[PDB]
Amino acid sequence: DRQTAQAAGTDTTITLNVLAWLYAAVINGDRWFLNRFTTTLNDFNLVAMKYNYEPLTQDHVDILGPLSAQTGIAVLDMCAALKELLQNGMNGRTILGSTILEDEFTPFDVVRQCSGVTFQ
Repeated sequence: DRQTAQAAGTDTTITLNVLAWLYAAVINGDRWFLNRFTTTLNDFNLVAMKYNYEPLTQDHVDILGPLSAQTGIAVLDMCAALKELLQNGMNGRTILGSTILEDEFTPFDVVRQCSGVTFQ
């Protein structure tokens, strides 16, 4: 079954937005899943695509740039954190009090969410 998802020109998880939502958790005060490794961009993609995700790129990396800068976590480190959550499926710990990997937040939206009386 599946393997080659996204044949519908659609259907893939927005990998960018899951990484943004992980940064949103770090911002909010919920960083337990963070790691010390910096996985390869393409090796990350090879894991990610197995779970119905889009391939990440240098362009996607650049869009996370502000969040990465704000938190001090490189995108390749956030990739490695996300690799753990893929392999474990979240394991049972929540992130942002949610029980699933959410993808509804673009990096810019998470940036904007920082405007809680500071700006940025």
